[PDB]
Amino acid sequence: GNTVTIDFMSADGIVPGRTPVRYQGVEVGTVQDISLSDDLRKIEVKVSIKSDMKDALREETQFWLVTPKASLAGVSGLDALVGGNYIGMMPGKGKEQDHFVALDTQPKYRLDNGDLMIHLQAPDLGSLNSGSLVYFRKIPVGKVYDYAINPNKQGVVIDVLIERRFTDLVKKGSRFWNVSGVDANVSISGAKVKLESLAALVNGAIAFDSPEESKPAEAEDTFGLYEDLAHSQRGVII
Amino acid sequence: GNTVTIDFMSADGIVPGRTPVRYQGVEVGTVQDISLSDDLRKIEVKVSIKSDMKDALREETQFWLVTPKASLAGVSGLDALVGGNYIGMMPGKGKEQDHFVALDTQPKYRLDNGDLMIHLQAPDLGSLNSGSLVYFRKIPVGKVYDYAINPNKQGVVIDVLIERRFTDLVKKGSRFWNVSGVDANVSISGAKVKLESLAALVNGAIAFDSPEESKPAEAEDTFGLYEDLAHSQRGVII
Repeated sequence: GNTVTIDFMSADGIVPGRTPVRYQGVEVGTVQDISLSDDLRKIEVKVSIKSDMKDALREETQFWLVTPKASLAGVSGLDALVGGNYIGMMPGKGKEQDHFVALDTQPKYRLDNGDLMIHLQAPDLGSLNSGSLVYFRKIPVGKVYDYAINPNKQGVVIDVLIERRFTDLVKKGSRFWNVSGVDANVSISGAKVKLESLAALVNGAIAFDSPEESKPAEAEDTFGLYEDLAHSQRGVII
Repeated sequence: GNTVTIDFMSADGIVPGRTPVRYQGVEVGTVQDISLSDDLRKIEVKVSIKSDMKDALREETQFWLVTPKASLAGVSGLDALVGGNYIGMMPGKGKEQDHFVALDTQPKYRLDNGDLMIHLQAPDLGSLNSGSLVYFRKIPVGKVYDYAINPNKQGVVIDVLIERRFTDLVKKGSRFWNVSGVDANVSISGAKVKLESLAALVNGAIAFDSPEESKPAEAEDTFGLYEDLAHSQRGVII
């Protein structure tokens, strides 16, 4: 039980009743008070944090609001059935500090749990949301972690998070393609409209290939994200 | 705890149990009583407001009822799962005052948080609702704030709210187009009906372009809203 003041832009979905401070999925703190400062829309949020985190609470502690995903229940308007909001934290060395400025978005993936953290560069985001799924042989082996525009305005950088035991699958010669939405074709002598993947329709997905003999890629190696399985076929440009 | 009387047109969704007064998303007041005056359908609503806002409570304080969005759950009839109503406020200089006349709609965006507030002029509103989303490279970088008919009856003025860190994206030569609903085409040698964006189907969306070398637009610069991506192609009129 302490008092920590965090300044936000917009106080949406922050209730003193149930708004936890989930450090790595662990309910550490609880929002106590929401007060306003009229200058430049400053919103002072008082937070009570437990004892062991208070010894870890230092100046380079980054706070950011976490909302639920862009889902089918969120776009339909069923606002009572989706879930609740929380705020997240990551402490650093810093200094002793009480007054914090909140962050605009989620920070970069820093921890090393054995997982693989590689970047994909696409000309646009596509149907991919944060939390869309990564497949190998139609088996979920990871997820999309974040997405951000690169400093040149041409591209979108999509960085994914392969699971720890599946790190051997990603190679230097792996190709990532996009499997999202439904495509229905009207073809001659029969028109095969076949519905294979149901989870890719609502949220989107990324599949990839693993070549036979290549070194395993690691440590933020970039990859091109093709828009289709037919665009990711190997071969010789002529 | 005070007493503030506000006169409304229709008392729909205003309960003494749970009807907050959300000033910038902060629960400041709570509706206490709803009484009626029979002349011209006057509805006297008594509101208890906290102490610090009472010192800020002055005559040019604009009250307006806020309802949830036009959503798929609101048109289906699931009235228990959508949410609740509230009223909003914005105080001004004015004078000391207790008796208020409510407003018909949301006031104009006044605060300067660093966000960009530009106007779009379309011949009709389209599938856009208040709260529909703004995309750049299929990344949500803003939202539609309000919509209003211009004084000539030809057009609809749609003013959007780009986020603070994405203000650099909007240029003077940016083009805004409308991506809303589903369009299915039957074409020769195959008919590619591809479903890309799921959030644009229910509520609607606006995407835009960023040209390479142009000055960044600012401060309520107008823009034309094209009805399609094919209508917003650059080129020379011949």
